[PDB]
Amino acid sequence: DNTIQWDKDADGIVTLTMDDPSGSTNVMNEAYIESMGKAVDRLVAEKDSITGVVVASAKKTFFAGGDVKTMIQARPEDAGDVFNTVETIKRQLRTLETLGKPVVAAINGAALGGGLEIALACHHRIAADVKGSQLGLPEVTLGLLPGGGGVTRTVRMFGIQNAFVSVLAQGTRFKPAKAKEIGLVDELVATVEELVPAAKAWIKEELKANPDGAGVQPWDKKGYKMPGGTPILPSFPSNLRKQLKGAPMPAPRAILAAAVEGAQVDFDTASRIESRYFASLVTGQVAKNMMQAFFFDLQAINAGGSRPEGIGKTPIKRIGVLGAGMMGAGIAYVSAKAGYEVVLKDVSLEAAAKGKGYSEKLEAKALERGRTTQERSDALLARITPTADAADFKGVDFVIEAVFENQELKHKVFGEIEDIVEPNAILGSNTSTLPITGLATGVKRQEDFIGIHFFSPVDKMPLVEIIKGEKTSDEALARVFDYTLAIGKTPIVVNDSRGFFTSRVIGTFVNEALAMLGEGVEPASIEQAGSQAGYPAPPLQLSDELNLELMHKIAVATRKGVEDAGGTYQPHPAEAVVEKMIELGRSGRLKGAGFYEYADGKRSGLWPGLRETFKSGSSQPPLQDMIDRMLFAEALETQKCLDEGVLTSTADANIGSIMGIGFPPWTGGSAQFIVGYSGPAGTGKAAFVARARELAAAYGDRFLPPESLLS
Ligand SMILES: NC(=O)c1ccc[n+]([C@@H]2O[C@H](COP(=O)([O-])OP(=O)(O)OC[C@H]3O[C@@H](n4cnc5c(N)ncnc54)[C@H](O)[C@@H]3O)[C@@H](O)[C@H]2O)c1
Repeated sequence: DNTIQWDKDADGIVTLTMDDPSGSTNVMNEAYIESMGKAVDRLVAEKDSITGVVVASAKKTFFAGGDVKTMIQARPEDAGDVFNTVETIKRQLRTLETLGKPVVAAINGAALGGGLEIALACHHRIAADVKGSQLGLPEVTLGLLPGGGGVTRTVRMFGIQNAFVSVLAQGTRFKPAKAKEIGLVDELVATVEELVPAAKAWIKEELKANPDGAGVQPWDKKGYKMPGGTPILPSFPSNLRKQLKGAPMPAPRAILAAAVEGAQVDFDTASRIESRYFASLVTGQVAKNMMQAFFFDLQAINAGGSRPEGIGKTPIKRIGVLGAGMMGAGIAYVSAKAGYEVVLKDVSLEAAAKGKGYSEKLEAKALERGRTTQERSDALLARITPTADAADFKGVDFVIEAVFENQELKHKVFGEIEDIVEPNAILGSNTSTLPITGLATGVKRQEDFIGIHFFSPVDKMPLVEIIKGEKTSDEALARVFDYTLAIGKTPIVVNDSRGFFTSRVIGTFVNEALAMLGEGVEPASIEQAGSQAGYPAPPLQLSDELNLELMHKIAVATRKGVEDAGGTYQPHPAEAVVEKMIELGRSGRLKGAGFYEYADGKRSGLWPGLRETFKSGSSQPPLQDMIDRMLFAEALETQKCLDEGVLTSTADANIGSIMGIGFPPWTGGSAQFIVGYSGPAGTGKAAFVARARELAAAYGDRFLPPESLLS
């Protein structure tokens, strides 16, 4: 069905209104391509009676972008048909661009991806200043690239350097004021009522001030020189050139390829180069992994996928944090970012006041960077009130414990506070591994007790792992689910079990690298395989952040938990490496020494005496084997959480692995890595199963795939 209504006044200015009936948002589906074709074909058939075009929308947004439902189904053999589709898109925008008549975009809200590309094919872009309006080309975050002329036009507008670093490489979303300054928007208006009138007025004015250049883009005139001069030069871009190697993620380098190759030719050939690289990424497996995680899975979580279905909102009044530390003091800051009053408690009043001081050091740094205002700085600190008296906790309807990880201590910390807080107060616990059901026995109201696991530093980490105990009510689960969306963080819901999900899966990752070291692998190759696999932090570097002595008793609870069941326990080969590192007095960053040497709180080089300790060099496995040993460990462990019921959806698994433990984004998550694996022996789950058995026959039975993956 049609998606664009045709409006023409007496002056001769046609108004194309993009009103897609099949949804609330205009999106580059097959229906739009049908409409824009017949709408651009009419502007050429009535060329003699039209003196200008206006492109508007009838939604709260302008245009949302490409049809991700169809792009994620694009098989590699569809590469040729995909090339023809985007060519048809750009041919319509190129004809509209060269009518010889002015064309103005009346941007009335969000204009993303395909939407900004439509507006870039215009000669003038008027945008409103409405709260929530965003503009940009964010398809790089999905492993794609601006294929509707976004790459070709932005390079012609700002040159290779500016267009790539600002808009294309990172897919930055802009507010209309920031979009006008960089050159993405030519004029601003107050409200949407005056968007269309200001467009026709600008057309009337341009038709007499620039009667020859009207409708002629700056890069179609005779003497055109691209800004920055026409053209592998990865030295001028910023220090974020780790994405330009294109090794795990091919999208950033492919964009730079289409840009640099498109600057040496004319506009029409530059466009076709853009189309060739677009069909290359779209039909790839990396783009499907990213389309799955950072579009489908994210929206499913922010739409309440894990949240219980029939619970309403319970507004929060006052919050209480039991224990101010690296997490407790950070918990107070993120909560005080919103209008939530925060009461902080610790052992002594100075220990509670010290926790607030750390929250003030972040605001002082933000003032030096001009992030917010001074009146907003004093108002934020006016919501944090540290104390050592429990009477201040009276009136708190949301408790977040963050004391020392001690079971009999947390039963005492709540025993002091459960009678003084509100009868409907949430008894939230922030524990790394202690079972929630074993912690709720210390409070009277077990139905309101719940686990709320943050990640340090709290101000930076966007994930909150909500752990549900056996007694936890679904209403308290929803009240925490809403609190997470209020602090700007993403929630996942986990059933109570030893290791939860985020610490259990990251354990198999750090235990795999420590295993190789005990087997006799060069410590440089372990960090190389980690970096090449796409982990933001190499595993030995991550093993010094998490304390080794903290990881010691993690291996003591598991051993005695299997022996209590009357069975023989099988130790992980990494356990011997930990005990060896503990014998040598190197326990991690906190102690000041670990796999890396540390000085003044910074990370120096790897420990020189490490190679002699583990006879490094005796084991030299293939680099892909090392890469796949760490990835398959997390993917198999994630699968066993879905079997045991620790997780209830792959979307939580995928988003949990990415935003929580640093799983490589190109995999799309630890669950997606099973259905999206690709090796020299195939793609998909069967190929994942075959590769798993290959690693198993060589290294150990821990790589054997569970039954749920077989048939
Ligand atoms: N530290 C992390 O990065 C991290 C990450 C994930 C989970 N966790 C877990 O969540 C919690 C986070 O604590 P942390 O590591 O940020 O803090 P920390 O261990 O550095 O300090 C804990 C604080 O609790 C205070 N405290 C002790 N007894 C108290 C009492 N009776 N009442 C009130 N306060 C008391 C201490 O004085 C101290 O300020 C711990 O349970 C931890 O195991 C920690």
